[PDB]
Amino acid sequence: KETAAAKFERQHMDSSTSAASSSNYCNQMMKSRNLTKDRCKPVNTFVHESLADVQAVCSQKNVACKNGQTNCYQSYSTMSITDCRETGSSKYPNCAYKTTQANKHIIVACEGNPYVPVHFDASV
Ligand SMILES: O=c1[nH]c(=O)n(Cc2cn([C@@H]3O[C@@H](CO)[C@H](O)[C@H]3O)nn2)cc1F
Repeated sequence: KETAAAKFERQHMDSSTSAASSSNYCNQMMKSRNLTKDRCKPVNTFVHESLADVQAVCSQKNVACKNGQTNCYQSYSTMSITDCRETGSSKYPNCAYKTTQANKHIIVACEGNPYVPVHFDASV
């Protein structure tokens, strides 16, 4: 079975590309990471940094999570990311997404031993 840490990697890690993300990126990636299986997942962010760099965020700036929990951490440096946002004309099973590349600080929730990211909270 898939751990929460593995699910975070599946949903949010894309170290293989720098940012290059074509206009096609989200359409392809949302499908290939299985985020369009039961529905069109409305919003999702991929991080283009090393797993080590993202894991390191769990010992960086402690900040409040959007849900009010206290286990969120904001990266000290900006990171290359791609936001995927479902288009208005997207209809399941043919999920369509607008691909937006950016460089922003990420905020992730961390849990467990070892203490690793389990949720992507926000980018600022
Ligand atoms: O800028 C964002 N980018 C973004 O990807 N999200 C959603 C998200 C949360 N999660 C966490 O992991 C999922 C594992 O099931 C949960 O829905 C959530 O805790 N995954 N995607 C929210 C943002 F504001």
